[PDB]
Formats: sequence, C-alpha cells, structure tokens
Amino acid sequence: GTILIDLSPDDKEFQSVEEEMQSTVREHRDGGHAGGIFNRYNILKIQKVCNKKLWERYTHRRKEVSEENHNHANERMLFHGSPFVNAIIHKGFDERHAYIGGMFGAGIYFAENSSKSNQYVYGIGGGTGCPVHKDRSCYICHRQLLFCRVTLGKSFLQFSAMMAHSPPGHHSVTGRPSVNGLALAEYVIYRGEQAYPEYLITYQIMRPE
Ligand SMILES: COc1ccc(-c2cc3c(N)cccc3c(=O)[nH]2)cc1
Ligand SMILES: [Zn+2]
Repeated sequence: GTILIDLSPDDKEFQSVEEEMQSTVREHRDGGHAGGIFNRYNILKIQKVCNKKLWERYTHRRKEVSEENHNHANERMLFHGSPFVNAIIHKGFDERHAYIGGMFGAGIYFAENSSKSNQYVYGIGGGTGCPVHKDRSCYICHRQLLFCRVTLGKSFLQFSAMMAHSPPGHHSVTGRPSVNGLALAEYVIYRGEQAYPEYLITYQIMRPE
C-alpha cells in the first residue's frame, strides 16, 4: 500500500527537509570510520512516503500516548539509517528493525544528527561499507536515510558518555550527550507504532575539498 511521491527541488518542503539534513552533519569520534569522511551531502532525491494503513497505525498510538501525557505527544522529526529502509517504508517499523545491542537496550533508534544515522546505512559500525566497492566512505554509491515523525511521549533522560520495554512510566528514552559537547541527542522507542517514515532521502556523501 505504499506509494512514493517525488518532491520538486523548488518545493518548500524539499528545501526544509534538505536544510535539516545538511545543517545537522557533525564530526564523529571515529574519524569517519563508520559513516565516511564528509561535511555535507549531495541530495539526489526526496520522496514523501504515503501509506494510509501505516499512518493510521501511527496516529492511533500517538493519541494513546498523548492521553497518557496531558495531551502532549512530544512529537519530533528525526533521522533513521538502516539497511532495512526498503522493508520499513513498505511494512512499517517493527521489532525486526531494533538495534539489539544499542546502549539503551533493544529498541528502534533515531538521531537529531543526520550524520549519526548515516553511520548505520550499511549496518552497525557501517558494516563492510557499500555493496559495490566495500567502502564505508564511498563517494559514488547512492545512500538512503529516513526522516521520520516520532512520538516520544514522556521520555526517560539518560545522561550518556558519548524488543525491550520502555522504562516504567515512560514512552521512550532520550540519550543526552554528556562528553561530546557538539553531539545532538539520540532517542529510542520500543513500539514500532510510535514512528512513521515520512521522507525517503536519497543522497551521496561528498568528499571534502
Ligand atoms: C542493523 O540494525 C540497525 C539499524 C539501525 C541502527 C541505527 C542506530 C542508531 C543509533 N544507535 C543512534 C542514532 C540513530 C541510529 C539510527 O539511525 N540507526 C542500528 C541497527
Ligand atoms: Zn560504493
């Protein structure tokens, strides 16, 4: 039931999604090992992901969370990178898309930094890199990220040196950076219904000059 609608580069929606992608790139403590060496992206395409059933699954859960949190869904727009992006857009997020080994337990992880999610496009730690060249810093191969609508509800704050259940009385976990002053927050949900994959972004990382 999923259809993908291309956005024009002239459309304000394309431009605002591109700006979030580009402006949330940072340097990583791995020197580029997982995601590659780059300061910016070449955006090739942005598509709106449209699936009625999956949207209604998201909004149903959003109202449940809202009603448990003084009518406040605490909804964010966050990046997700995964080898399973094609399954996600067709079937929705579920337990199969969890990062079993993540620092906040087996859940589905989202980033404010697009460059954090980029580290996961080819697997955990960047896997072995792109399938064609086996290069984690490949500047040729096309990559894909999701920019997703995520319900956080009441989020458990984990101060952090950088499927399970949410902590009792909470709907998500927030990983607050406590060492790297430039890192933005990461978030974990434990129910696939608490995210909708709204934009599919196709891109290349760009080699710095
Ligand atoms: C291969 O299964 C996985 C898919 C996505 C990720 C992933 C992890 C992650 C993280 N730990 C922090 C912030 C964002 C992400 C993310 O986008 N994907 C991890 C495993
Ligand atoms: Zn490649």
